[PDB]
Amino acid sequence: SVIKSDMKIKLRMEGTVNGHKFVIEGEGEGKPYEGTQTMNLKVKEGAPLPFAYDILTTAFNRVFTKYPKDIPDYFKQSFPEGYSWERSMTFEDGGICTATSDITLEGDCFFYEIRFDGVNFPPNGPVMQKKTLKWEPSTEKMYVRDGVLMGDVNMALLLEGGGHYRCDFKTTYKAKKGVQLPDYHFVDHRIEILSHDKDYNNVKLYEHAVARSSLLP
Amino acid sequence: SVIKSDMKIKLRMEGTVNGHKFVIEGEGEGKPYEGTQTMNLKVKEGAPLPFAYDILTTAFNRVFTKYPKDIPDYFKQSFPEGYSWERSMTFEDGGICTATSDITLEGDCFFYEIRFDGVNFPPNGPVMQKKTLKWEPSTEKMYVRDGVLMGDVNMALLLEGGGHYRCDFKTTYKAKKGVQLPDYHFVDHRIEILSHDKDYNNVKLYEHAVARSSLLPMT
Amino acid sequence: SVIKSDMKIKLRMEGTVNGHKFVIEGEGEGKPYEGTQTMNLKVKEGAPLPFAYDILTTAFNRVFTKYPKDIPDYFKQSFPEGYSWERSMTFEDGGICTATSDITLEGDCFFYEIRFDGVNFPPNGPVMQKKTLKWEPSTEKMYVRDGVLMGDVNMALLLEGGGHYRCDFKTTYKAKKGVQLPDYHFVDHRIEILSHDKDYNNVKLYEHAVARSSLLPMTAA
Amino acid sequence: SVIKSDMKIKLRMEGTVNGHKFVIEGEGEGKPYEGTQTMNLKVKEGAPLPFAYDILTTAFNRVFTKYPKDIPDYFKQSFPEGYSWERSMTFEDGGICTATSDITLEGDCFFYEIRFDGVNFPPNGPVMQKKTLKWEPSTEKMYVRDGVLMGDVNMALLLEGGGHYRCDFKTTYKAKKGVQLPDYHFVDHRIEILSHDKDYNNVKLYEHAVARSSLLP
Ligand SMILES: [Mg+2]
Repeated sequence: SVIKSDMKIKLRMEGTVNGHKFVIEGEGEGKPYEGTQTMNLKVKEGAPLPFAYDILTTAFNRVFTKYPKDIPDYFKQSFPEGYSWERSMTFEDGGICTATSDITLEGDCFFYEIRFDGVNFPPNGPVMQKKTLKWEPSTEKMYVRDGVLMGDVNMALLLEGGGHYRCDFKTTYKAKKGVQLPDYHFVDHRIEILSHDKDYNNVKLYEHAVARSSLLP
Repeated sequence: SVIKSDMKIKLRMEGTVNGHKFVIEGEGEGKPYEGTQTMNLKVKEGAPLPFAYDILTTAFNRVFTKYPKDIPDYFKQSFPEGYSWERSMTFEDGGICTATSDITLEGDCFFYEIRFDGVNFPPNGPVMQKKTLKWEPSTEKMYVRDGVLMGDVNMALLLEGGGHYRCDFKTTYKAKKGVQLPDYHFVDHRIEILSHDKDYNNVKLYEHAVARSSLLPMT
Repeated sequence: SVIKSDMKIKLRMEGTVNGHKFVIEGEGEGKPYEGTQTMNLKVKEGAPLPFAYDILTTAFNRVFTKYPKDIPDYFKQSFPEGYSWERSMTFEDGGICTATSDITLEGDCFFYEIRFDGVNFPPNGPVMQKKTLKWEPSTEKMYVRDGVLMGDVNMALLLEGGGHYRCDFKTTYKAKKGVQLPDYHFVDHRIEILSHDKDYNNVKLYEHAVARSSLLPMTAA
Repeated sequence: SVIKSDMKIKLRMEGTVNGHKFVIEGEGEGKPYEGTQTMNLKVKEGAPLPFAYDILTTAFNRVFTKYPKDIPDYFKQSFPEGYSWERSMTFEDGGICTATSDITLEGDCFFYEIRFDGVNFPPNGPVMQKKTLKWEPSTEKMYVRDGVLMGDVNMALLLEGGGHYRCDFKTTYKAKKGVQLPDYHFVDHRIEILSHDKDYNNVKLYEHAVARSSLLP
């Protein structure tokens, strides 16, 4: 395969949140077969970001997912050609984000071209007031729909004041060639900001993801 | 505990779907600490049901969930007084159900009084055309909200033609006495109709549920 | 037809809101061709109701709508056989209600058999804390879907401290015989509680409703 | 007033739908106090557009709304400084769009900078299969929320062969400076494509919009 034990990542995101423009670039590396990865992200335009950086992090590649032998791996099979994805993020207080990403591979390095746009966040809500601490770990439900792979996941941001703030993700993952389609299955995730500086101009970001069937008979 | 290794279940559900009235009664048993249970369900009014039986099954008790010792068990803690739950089920084609249940305990038997109402199902959709095969297994996200326990789950019905039909559950679980609240956690489920007669006047239904933290290591 | 200029109403609602059971019976009258009606409602069980009465009022009959002659009147055409409706009410804070009504006619009097169930209202929200003042007037968008009539309306409750609390209605209206179906149109409403007693055991309720096309002219050459 | 009886319009939209990039430029004119306007739109990049042009048209300025004297006009009051808006468009089959516009005034001419992104449209649905005929006329519900103006509208596209395809709009309108805020009210609209060429590289577009209270005593 062109997917090796260790692979590098480069990316650029451009976007808006509540009309505020920004650009972020990143570089990282990961272990596609272990489902782990780390990257460093740098704000290039739009500092200081006026919103919770956490809304961005899941937009910064299901290639980095440990897939068991008995579940077809839609993402790794898609290379060398690659894949794109499209996502809606519906927050419980009316905020809506769309995001798209085009994922290509050159040599040992993936490149992501990412667009992110967020609208209708309440001005005193947790996103515009930067009151989030982290996403909780999650379980994404993966199923085929109209020839492509869909993923839906109930996400939750733990808040400073205590309690959680909910967001529902719907993602369409689109391979650029024929791949073996998996049956309905699950991808468990844990994403974390490992470190960051004031105003999140520099962020180190980590994700662990593992695919599985039900644990139950 | 008043909750023993083996417990019985008695229930009654009254409801409507697409304006069609029905009553179902049930009796069963399970193992609260294993997270398993089986029951037999009988349609008493409204036979033959004109909609997919699968929309009802998850309304027919989180007491039947294996909880590890390091996650507080909101449900078992609530007894003998017990608890109620409230649920919305939002289907991707505009169909919406509400369901409520009040769960009490007398001796070795739980009793559920269930209400179920479904509206705005498309006439040619998989519910009214009875084109569902089963629910997929699931993972429900449990979290405290305004002093009680909430659960959200992305559910999917596998269809006869292949492909899936999606529904989003939001449930509030309300203990009738103060209990130790758990941190954010997960409940994995598998619900299965084991057997049924031609028009689902008789149904044997099984659920296995286990609570957990993330399977992924911390850091 | 069997729809007269003055007609009577009787009803019974049974329901729950956040698990609290109640029963309400009503009697009233209205003018089907004017789109106006008034009724008196009495709590029979569940008093004092622990939630905002306003969430129930739109459940307490589109026969009471003034329809111009050039828009087919789905509702009046459905009698004598009648019709039923099904509704979801999705509030912006996660509260959700379902409501169903079977509407029959005997002599000069309609009877409505109504079910109403509301779940997941936040305990400190405006519904459970009774902080609503009224519904704003509205415009419902009416369109045929799969052989029956659907109505979607963006509704808003005016709140005590100022500001609004939003709810989206989707209603399916189902005639019990074949009727002439209308093109896409609008129904304007204003529903108001005219009077009530302390705990809303006795409520007098009014609705005015008028159907129309767009007020804006069609494009021409 | 800097808002005159006749005013001009110039705009640029950049965006994506289903991952497909495009750029459209427009010029027009209208009558702010009468609530009418017409414009000509040209596809600059991304031709031929692979999706229903109708999804774009409501993104191409509530300044063009007839306002009665007894309802504060949030939009005309915002000039000369101007205003922005943010919108989510939630279609009944899972397609979701975000759009944002920044609206400025130079001389007799309004300038819009528009971004539009649409995701998760089903490949055989009416948007990707171009089965839409027009938007129906509508009534938008306008209300203050957290100090800015919100508009929610139930929209419907008339489809080929009959029937409708529904979309729910939520828009936040944000004046750059403080303006007198209006009570709950309504804006009626009718938007129409007057003419277009093969693949909609050139489109002439019209809207009429009038604000009002309820017609019922
Ligand atoms: Mg407000």
